[PDB]
Amino acid sequence: MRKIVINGGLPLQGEITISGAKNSVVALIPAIILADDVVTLDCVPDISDVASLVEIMELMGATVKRYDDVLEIDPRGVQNIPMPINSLRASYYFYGSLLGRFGEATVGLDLGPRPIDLHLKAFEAMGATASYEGDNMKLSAKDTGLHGASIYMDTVSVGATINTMIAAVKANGRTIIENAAREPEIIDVATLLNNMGAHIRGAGTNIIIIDGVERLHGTRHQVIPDRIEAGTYISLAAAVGKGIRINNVLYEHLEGFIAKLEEMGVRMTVSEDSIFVEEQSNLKAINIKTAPYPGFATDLQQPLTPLLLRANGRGTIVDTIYEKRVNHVFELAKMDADISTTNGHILYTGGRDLRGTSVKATDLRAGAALVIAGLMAEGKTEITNIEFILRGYSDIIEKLRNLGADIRLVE
Repeated sequence: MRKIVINGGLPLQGEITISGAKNSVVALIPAIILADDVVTLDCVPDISDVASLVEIMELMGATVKRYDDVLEIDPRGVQNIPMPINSLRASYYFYGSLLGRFGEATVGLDLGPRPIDLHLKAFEAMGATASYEGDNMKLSAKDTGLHGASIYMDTVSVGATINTMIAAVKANGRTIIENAAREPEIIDVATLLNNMGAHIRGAGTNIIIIDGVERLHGTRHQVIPDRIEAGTYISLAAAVGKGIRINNVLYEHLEGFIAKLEEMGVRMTVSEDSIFVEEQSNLKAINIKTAPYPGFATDLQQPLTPLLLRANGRGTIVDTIYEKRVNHVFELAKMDADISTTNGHILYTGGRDLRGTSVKATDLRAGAALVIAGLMAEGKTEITNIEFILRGYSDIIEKLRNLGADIRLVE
């Protein structure tokens, strides 16, 4: 019933403020199950993933108070019951918090490796074995209970690093996560937990040490800015802006992204709190290869692509994290972009005017790509399945209209 309508081809200008990180908050909320008292989060983004997580927490017995950018979560009433969600990668983080709190998790269920296998392997090493007792999966910790272990992650995994860390904070003994993911959201989750009384050291590095504690208390914690939202608006400002200030940005979390934009010839003025993106010219094509942080983020390759389509020359995008993250390509092609995918690889030639038409968001960051492309494109663009965008971009319509975009929510 809902679509986004954009009349593009018009320069944008002004300023936009970045909200708290989707990819921190979706771990922060379930981690709060571990606490003995209320935990309050500030700079909570108004995104659908947060609303869904709030609903689950309430159904599990938490009470949640919400206003402005704040969530007050009281997990004391949380019950040890099967989880009744699953469409969200973040649902996994309940495994770690429920294991940590109750010593067991009864949880909702392709033919090869699945990302979750990494989490379960870590849990198994901490004494929590799995089971398929009938339609559902059961994790249960053994003997004196959940315990520490030295865990080498066969491949780098943000989800498994975070889930292992959450599980470890109330485990018996020390957990050492080797080949840990370094994403700054992992630091944020560790920071929350430490201020709740955990003992986590090395977050942000390849080795994380956790010494299990008896109990966690409450705290009030500001979610780090969303570096992906920030990168999205920087890409947008470069593609169609004539001078836009992006506020609440931490450039230290965008080193790999900023490097590639500078390679293209993007001119921006970087401060400790904000970035001013100039009106751009003479951009040149680059090649993108995603990699674990601090490498170039897989979550940013799609939002960056329409800016690549502005540049002069040809390039390729290779996503080493999610090889088949290419579903924006078929949709961008409908807008007359010179873009294709074989594999695996995404090939583009920039410099062509895009033309608005009806396109469908296929996922969160592909949706963002179509929004930026819609703003660049001549004529009118209509985006359907906008629910994907609303998962991760807070106040997007309002933020963009404030930059002078002709964008509208229709139903």
